[PDB]
Amino acid sequence: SYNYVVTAQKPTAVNGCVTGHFTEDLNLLIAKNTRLEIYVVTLRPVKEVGMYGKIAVMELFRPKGKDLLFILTAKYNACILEYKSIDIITRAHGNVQDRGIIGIIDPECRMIGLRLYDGLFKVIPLDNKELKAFNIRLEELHVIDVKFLYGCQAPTICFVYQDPRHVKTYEVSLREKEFNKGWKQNVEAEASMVIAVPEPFGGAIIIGQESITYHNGYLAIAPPIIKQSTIVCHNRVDPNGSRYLLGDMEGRLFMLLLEKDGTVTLKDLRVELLGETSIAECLTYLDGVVFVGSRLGDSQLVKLNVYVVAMETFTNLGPIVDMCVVDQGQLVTCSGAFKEGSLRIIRNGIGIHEHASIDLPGIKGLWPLRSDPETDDTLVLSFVGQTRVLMLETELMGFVDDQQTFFCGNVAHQQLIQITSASVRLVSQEPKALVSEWKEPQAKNISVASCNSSQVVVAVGRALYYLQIHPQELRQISHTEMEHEVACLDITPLGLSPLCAIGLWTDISARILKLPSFELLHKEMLGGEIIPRSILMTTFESSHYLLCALGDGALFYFGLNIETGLLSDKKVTLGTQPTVLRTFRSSTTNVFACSDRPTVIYSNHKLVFSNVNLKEVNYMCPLNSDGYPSLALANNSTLTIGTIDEIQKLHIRTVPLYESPRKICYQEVSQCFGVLSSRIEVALRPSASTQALSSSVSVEVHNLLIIDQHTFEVLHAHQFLQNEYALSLVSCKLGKDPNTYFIVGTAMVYPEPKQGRIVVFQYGKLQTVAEKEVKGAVYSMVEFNGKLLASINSTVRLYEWTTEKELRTECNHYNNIMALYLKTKGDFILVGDLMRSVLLLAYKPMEGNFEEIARDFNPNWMSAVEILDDDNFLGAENAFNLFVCQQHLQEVGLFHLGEFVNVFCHGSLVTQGSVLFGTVNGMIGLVTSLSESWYNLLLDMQNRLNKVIKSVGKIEHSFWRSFHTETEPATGFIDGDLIESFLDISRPKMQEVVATADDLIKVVEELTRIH
Repeated sequence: SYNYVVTAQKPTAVNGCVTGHFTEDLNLLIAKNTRLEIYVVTLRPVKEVGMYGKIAVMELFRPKGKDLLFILTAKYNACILEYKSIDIITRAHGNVQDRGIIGIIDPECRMIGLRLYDGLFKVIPLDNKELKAFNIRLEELHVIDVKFLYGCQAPTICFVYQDPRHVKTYEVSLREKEFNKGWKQNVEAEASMVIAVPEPFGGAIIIGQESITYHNGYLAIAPPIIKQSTIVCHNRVDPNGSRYLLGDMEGRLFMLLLEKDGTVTLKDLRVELLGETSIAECLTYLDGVVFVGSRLGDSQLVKLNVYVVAMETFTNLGPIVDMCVVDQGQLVTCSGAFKEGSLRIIRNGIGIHEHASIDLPGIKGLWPLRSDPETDDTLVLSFVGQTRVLMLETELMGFVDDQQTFFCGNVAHQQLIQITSASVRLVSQEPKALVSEWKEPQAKNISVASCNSSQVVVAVGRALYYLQIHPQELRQISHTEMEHEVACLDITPLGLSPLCAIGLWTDISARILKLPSFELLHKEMLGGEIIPRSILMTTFESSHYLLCALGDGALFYFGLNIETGLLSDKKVTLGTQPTVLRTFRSSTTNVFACSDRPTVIYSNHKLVFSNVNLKEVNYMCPLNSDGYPSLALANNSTLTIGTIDEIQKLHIRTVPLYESPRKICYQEVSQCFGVLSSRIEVALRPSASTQALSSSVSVEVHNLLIIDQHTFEVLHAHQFLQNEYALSLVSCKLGKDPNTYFIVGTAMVYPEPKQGRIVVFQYGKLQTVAEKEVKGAVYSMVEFNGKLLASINSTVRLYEWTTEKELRTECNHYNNIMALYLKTKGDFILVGDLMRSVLLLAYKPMEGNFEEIARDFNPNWMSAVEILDDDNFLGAENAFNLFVCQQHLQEVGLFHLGEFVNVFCHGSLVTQGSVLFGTVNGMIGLVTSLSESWYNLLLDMQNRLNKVIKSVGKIEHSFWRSFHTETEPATGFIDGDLIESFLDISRPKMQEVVATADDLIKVVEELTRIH
């Protein structure tokens, strides 16, 4: 195995959210598996980090003498973190494994408690910088939930447990490393949630189905409101504990209100229906704003009024239950569940919604303009030795038309400016006339020009002049003579700039000069013999950069200090043609990189680059007209005006189904998708399967949806039989038959299945062409050399399709526990078992039977399988690991991925081969192959990167990537994510890794192009 794995889409499902004071600031922290996102509540993003672990626990807490952050991963890495140029420093770390997960922190910060295993409670006393823990044995072996109580002299836990449900308390003594007698209580049969109520109340609230109880050493309520659905999350609104939000498995939002000598006791409890949200994994009141963190659908900000109003939606692709690639190249996912169910159509790059196109060749520059003293109404265009003005063709008074314009626009004191190769022209507004004209003393040609609203700097060979724009006056402030010819200039004020950026011929430097002086603050030799073509100073977020494009397509960029002029730190290649850089706004600042590979540059806290979906753009400008409210773009022959999609790497389109999609397959001849779905009927709401144009027949109700490939309209829905679950889908032709079918495999499911069907359909409507009753669940189906291969419990069967439109068994394979997965290549079949890993079959065409070629004898609970090639078989299993196999299958590659894979398919949104995969967390990845020689180089690089990069938990990358079920170093796999991070680290760290730095940049740049 020489395989390489990389993230195409980071995980999007929310697994945890908390509020606190981590960075006076109110923070939202969010866990998305391997990512921790940190926001300031205004949500202003501040920092995202990747951990080398799956986040299991995430708790903020303030010891005596800002909140610190405790994290635990699913591999039991424990750390205490501090936010401190942003750093997350590790205050304490250690591994707390013993030879789901619940983590809780005492309110007086005396200790951390962990429920990792039945029958043990692990305590980390809070200086143990190594986070040494001890175990206490708990006699109650099945703990449902546990919390630390608030009003207590000794640290006291309160928990629900199940035995042949009860609430008990214990004191946790650090002297005795043991429990003490804590009040106790039998409680509701489905009590599943403990809430420690703060002072003045103290005590605990217990959430069941149908029941809510408070205890402090009766009181209970049983509101009919809450029995219809299970409450899955709760959140404290007031510090008092007087109000709590609660969320259900249907997205209903409740408030729970506590009615309050000289103490305060609980008088009563009330529950009130607030409204509907996405199905919440977590809830955090911000301030009446609530963050709804979702696993099964999109997350949200909602407003609570004096009842719920959604402010913002955040894309969650998870769970990705199935997907396919269709043309080019686009990914269509079965996404989410229940009322959140959807299709997502995922495409690389940024699109342009073109609103006007004009036949105009030779455009050599482009400027927007306001002729009326707030919207642009004019577009000025440049040509070789010429200028033309467009109204939104016209003529502007004051402007020349028989010289080339180098810059023009709106300037200080209600004026316009035009700079040409001959002079700088200042033009009044009311009316329009030449009010000032600057020329070089000997009337030599202006060669390069830059301009803001107040300042002008122009070059004349090696000479620079700094002008200021005054009421009816171009005032020459200063000048100088550069050492080489000036190549490019910028004076973007980061509205008066104390700085000039320049690029020179001959020495190929980028310089930062002071204004008015022209003192050098910084020189950078850029290397080579190609000149800088564009140069630009820019603010992204609240950070300042120099950007500098060469004539060959290379782009250098640097952090920049306004006060110092210092350039620090990176190269990237964007096209082969010279890049022209232009700023535009879309909310935020962005730079358009005009070339044969057009590109937006944006900001992470790190410059990102995303392909614009045009063939070529030579020049562009932003355009806020009344008619085109936008961008203007110019190639060799057209002037385009349009809108641009959101600035982001993946464009995602959502088709809501309002029920659960399960399988998808494309049918090219029909120009449609077939999609299996199920809805819960009690029908709860309208959903895709109840809203089709046509429908046919013949708790969970399953359907086959026919969905238009262009509009994504539900054209037809076929309902299955009562108690019939649809499990497998194929679109194919069979035998000599020229027709293309949707074929479905089912299971009749009664309170494993012993009955099922295979149904052949043809698509305005869906006719049933053939059925075949079978003696089990039809878990998997795949077309196989014009025959139908099917898995039915522990049987793998091959059917032929006869002249009389029936399926007829040809052969069977029996040596499985449960054949869940099937992939095919040529005459070879890859079988994934429920518990016995992977099996390689061969159809023997001359004998009409199967032959087992090889088997992997390691038990593996499979989630998905793929054939990488004739001799290499990929597996994903239930403990988040990938493996590759080659009469024994040898396990030659092993990798801890950290995600649960539901689907693999061959394809690309743009090494040998390309398999994308979809995940429970909505992460999308890619697996590809390498030569021994690329592997060896990149393994070595991985090892060097690991020695140089600081990991946030102080977790070892080798540990994190170790194959682990109920452990072994990763082998034959490159962590592509680690590799790509080489482009983000500092210049000296890059040099530290390298013992050229720029030669590895070219290697990693090539690797980023595969997705």
